[PDB]
Amino acid sequence: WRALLEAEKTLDSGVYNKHDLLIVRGQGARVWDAEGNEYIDCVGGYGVANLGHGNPEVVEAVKRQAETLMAMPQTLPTPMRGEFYRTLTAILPPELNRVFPVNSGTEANEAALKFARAHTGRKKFVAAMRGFSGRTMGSLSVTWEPKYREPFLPLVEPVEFIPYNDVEALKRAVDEETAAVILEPVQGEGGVRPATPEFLRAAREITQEKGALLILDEIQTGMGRTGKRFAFEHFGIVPDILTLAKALGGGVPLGVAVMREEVARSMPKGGHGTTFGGNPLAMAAGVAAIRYLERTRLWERAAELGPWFMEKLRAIPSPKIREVRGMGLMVGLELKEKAAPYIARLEKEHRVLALQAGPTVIRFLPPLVIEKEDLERVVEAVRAVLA
Amino acid sequence: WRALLEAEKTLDSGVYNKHDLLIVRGQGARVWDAEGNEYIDCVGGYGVANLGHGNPEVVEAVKRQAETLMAMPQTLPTPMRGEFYRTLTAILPPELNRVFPVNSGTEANEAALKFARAHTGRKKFVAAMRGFSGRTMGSLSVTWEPKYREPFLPLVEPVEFIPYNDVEALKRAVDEETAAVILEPVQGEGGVRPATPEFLRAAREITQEKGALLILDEIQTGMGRTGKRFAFEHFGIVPDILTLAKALGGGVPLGVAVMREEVARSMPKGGHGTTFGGNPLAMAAGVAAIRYLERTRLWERAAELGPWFMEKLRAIPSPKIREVRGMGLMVGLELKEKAAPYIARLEKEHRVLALQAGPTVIRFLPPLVIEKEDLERVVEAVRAVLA
Ligand SMILES: Cc1[nH+]cc(COP(=O)(O)O)c(CN[C@@H](CCC(=O)O)C(=O)O)c1O
Ligand SMILES: Cc1[nH+]cc(COP(=O)(O)O)c(CN[C@@H](CCC(=O)O)C(=O)O)c1O
Repeated sequence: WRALLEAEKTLDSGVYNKHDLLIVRGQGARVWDAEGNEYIDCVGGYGVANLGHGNPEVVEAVKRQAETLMAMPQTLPTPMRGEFYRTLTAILPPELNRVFPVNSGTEANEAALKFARAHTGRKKFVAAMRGFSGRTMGSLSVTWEPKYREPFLPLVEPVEFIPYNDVEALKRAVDEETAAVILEPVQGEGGVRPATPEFLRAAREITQEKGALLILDEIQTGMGRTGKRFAFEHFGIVPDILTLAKALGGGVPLGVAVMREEVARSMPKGGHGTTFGGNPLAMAAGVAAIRYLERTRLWERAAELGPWFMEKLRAIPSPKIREVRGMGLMVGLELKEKAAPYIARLEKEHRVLALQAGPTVIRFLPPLVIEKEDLERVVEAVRAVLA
Repeated sequence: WRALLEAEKTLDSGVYNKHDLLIVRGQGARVWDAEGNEYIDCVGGYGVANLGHGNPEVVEAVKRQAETLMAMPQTLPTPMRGEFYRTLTAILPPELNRVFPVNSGTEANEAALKFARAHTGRKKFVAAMRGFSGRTMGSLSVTWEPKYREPFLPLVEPVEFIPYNDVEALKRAVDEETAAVILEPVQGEGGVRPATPEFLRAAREITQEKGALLILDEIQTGMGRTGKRFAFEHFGIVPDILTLAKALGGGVPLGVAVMREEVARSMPKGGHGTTFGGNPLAMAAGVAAIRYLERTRLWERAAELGPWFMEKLRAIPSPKIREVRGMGLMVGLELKEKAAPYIARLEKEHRVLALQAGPTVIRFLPPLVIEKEDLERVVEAVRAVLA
C-alpha cells in the first residue's frame, strides 16, 4: 500500500498538505487506514458524508443507476432528473421551485452569480469577510481570504466585502447596483461562525429593498448539518437563490442552485449550462440522499448531539481554549494558539480525524450518524492533546 | 412516465431546449425511452459515453468503490487516487506528470488558468475565436461566443482572441505578458474544426519562446475520440497543461488538469482546491475507464470508422450539404441552412439522436463502440431527412 501512498504524494500537483497515511475504507463515522487502524472521522470528506460512510440506501441507488444509465445531457430528459427536481423542491419553501444542477459547490455559486447578473442586469456582488464560496475564478472573486485571491488577480469585478454579522456595514454596502449578496448561514472555513438573526434578517430585507438578490450558500450547512434540514430554517428567511453541494449527493459529486421562478426565467436560453450537471447517476444519488434524510429526520441527531458534544468540549479544563461554537454538528473549537499541531496529534496519537477553519480553530464535521460513544472519545482525545 | 417528464420540464431552470422524450436506459451506442422505443445515440452525453453506455468494467468499478469508500478529501491519501494518478500519467508523455483532479471540464480549465498565472506571474490569456472552455466565469472569459460571455461581463481580464488556425495572428498576440494560450486541438462547439499541424506547432513554439504556457483543451477530443488516445498525438507536440473531462470517468463526474512538474511546483500550498475533486469514486471509475481504453486501444475504432463514416456522409446526393469535417468519431456535417429541424426529424422519424455545433451544423459524438451497421443507419437517416 506504501507504493500507492508514495505515488499519490509524488504525482499530486503539490497544492495540498497530504497526511502520512492511506485511508482505504469507511462505514458510518469510522474509516480505516491501509494498516488496519480504525479512526473516528470528524472530517467526512469536508462535510460530505452526512449520511455516513457506506450509507446503504445511497450505495444501492448508485449501484442500480450505474447499471442503467450514467451519461445523458440536460437536453434529453431522464427520469431520475425529474425525480430529483421534485424531491429537492418538495423539502424547500415553495418559492424555491427552479433547479440548476451542477457538480460542485463552486459551480453552484458560479451558477447563482451568473443567474443573479442576468436577472438584475447589475454587476456588483456583496460578500462577507472570511467567507468562502468556491475556488473557480467566479466564486473566488467573492471568497475573502486574500491569500487565495491575490495570486490570481484580477478576478471578476466589482465585489465588496463587509464584516460578517455587521448589520450596518451590509446596509451601507447594498445599493441599486448590487446584483446580489452571497452569505453562508454559518461560516465554515471562516471558523464556524453562526450568523445572527439580525444579520440575516437585514440581508433579506435590504436585498429586497434595493432589488438585489440574496444568495444563501448552504453547501456546508445543508443536509441536516446545523440541526435543521437547512440552516435558514433556523432564522426564518427564504433567499432568492440557494446553493447546495457536499452531502447533497451522499458522496457522488453533486451540487445545485435552487432559485425563485422569476429569477430562473430571466436567464436566456443557453445562457448557462454544464455537461455533467443533471446526469442521471448524480440525480439518482441525490434522490436517495434526500429520501434517507427525510425518512430518518437525520438533522435531529445533530440537533440533540450537537449541544451535547459542545457542552463536553467546553467542560475541558485547558487555558488554551478560547471558545466552543457551532450549530448542530458543525462545531468549532477556537484555541489561543495554532491548531495544526493538535490536529496532527489527534490523528496519530488518538486516531481522530479533524479539520481546521483558520489557523487557531479545530473544526468538526462528523457524519450525522456518529454515535455518542464516538463523540465522547473525540472529547477525551482533544483534552489529552491539549494538556 | 409522463409525470416525470413534465416535472423535469416544469422545475428545470429553463435554460435548456429539452426534447419531447424521456430516456430511461442505455447500453452500447443505444438508449431506450420510457415508451420502449430504441434510439441510436450520437449524442452520448456530449462525448461522455466514449466507452459505450453500460461499460461492464466501469459499471463494476463504480459498484465496488461505492460500497467501499466515496468521500475522502485531498489532504487524506486514498488508494484509488494514487492509482488514478499513475494510471493517467502512464498513458501520457513523460513531461505531463502532475495531476490536479476535478469534477468537470470547466473546473479543469479553471485550474489550468489559475496554475498558469501562479507559475508565470503574468495575467493575459490568449484563446481562439469560436473556442469553448466552460461556463464558470474563469473559463467563460476565454470562451468566444458573445451571446454566452457578453451578458455576464465584466469577467476575467485581460483576454485576447485570435482566428483559429491563424499562425501569424497567434504569434503577434503571444508576448512576454502572456500567461497562457488555451486551444482545442479540434474545436467542438465551434463547429468541429480541426487544427492544422502548422497552427498547433506554431502555438507550441511561440509559447515556449515567449515564456508563456500552452494549454490544450482535450476535454472533448480526449479518450480516443479523434483516432488516437489524445488529439495532440496526431500533432507531435506536448502541451504544458492538458485538461480532460467528459469520457475520462466513463460517466462519473470527473475531469483533470495534468501539467509539467515545474508548473505545478510554482503553485502555493493551498493556492487552489476542490471538495469532490479526487474523490475515490471518480478515481476508481477513472482507473477502470483508462484500463479499458488501453486494453482495447479503443481509439482504433474511431480512427477506422471515422474516415469511412465521413466519406459516406459526403457522398449523400443532397445540395443542402456543404461540407463534412472532423477527426475519428468527432464529426460535423455543415448544412447550407438551419440544422435544428433535421435534428428533430432524425429523432422522431429515425430514432437517431444527434447534436449541433453552431446553427448550421449537425454534430455526431457517438460511443466509440458504436457498430459499423449503426453508423450506416445514421448515414441513411441523414440522407432521408434531407430529401
Ligand atoms: C460554504 C462553502 N461554499 C462553497 C464551497 C466550494 O464548493 P466545492 O467546489 O465543492 O469545494 C465550500 C468548500 N469548503 C470545504 C472545502 C474547501 C477546501 O477544499 O479546502 C471546507 O471549507 O472544508 C464551502 O464550505
Ligand atoms: C472543449 C470543451 N472544453 C470545456 C468544456 C466544459 O466542460 P464541462 O464543464 O464539463 O461542460 C466543454 C463542454 N462542451 C460541450 C457541452 C456544452 C453544453 O453544455 O452544451 C459542447 O461542446 O457542446 C468542451 O467541449
